[PDB]
Amino acid sequence: TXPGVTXPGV
Amino acid sequence: TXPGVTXPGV
DNA sequence: TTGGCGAA
DNA sequence: TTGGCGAA
Ligand code: NA
Ligand code: NA
Repeated sequence: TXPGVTXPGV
Repeated sequence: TXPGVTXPGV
């Protein structure tokens, strides 16, 4: 996720 | 780092 | 080398 | 499979 917590996605 | 941005370190 | 974050 | 986050 994120960042943070990529995306999702990407 | 962090998380985010572990530690460092660990 | 290790940390393992945080879903679609 | 991809994203590549962010130093000691
Ligand atoms: Na290294
Ligand atoms: Na998977």
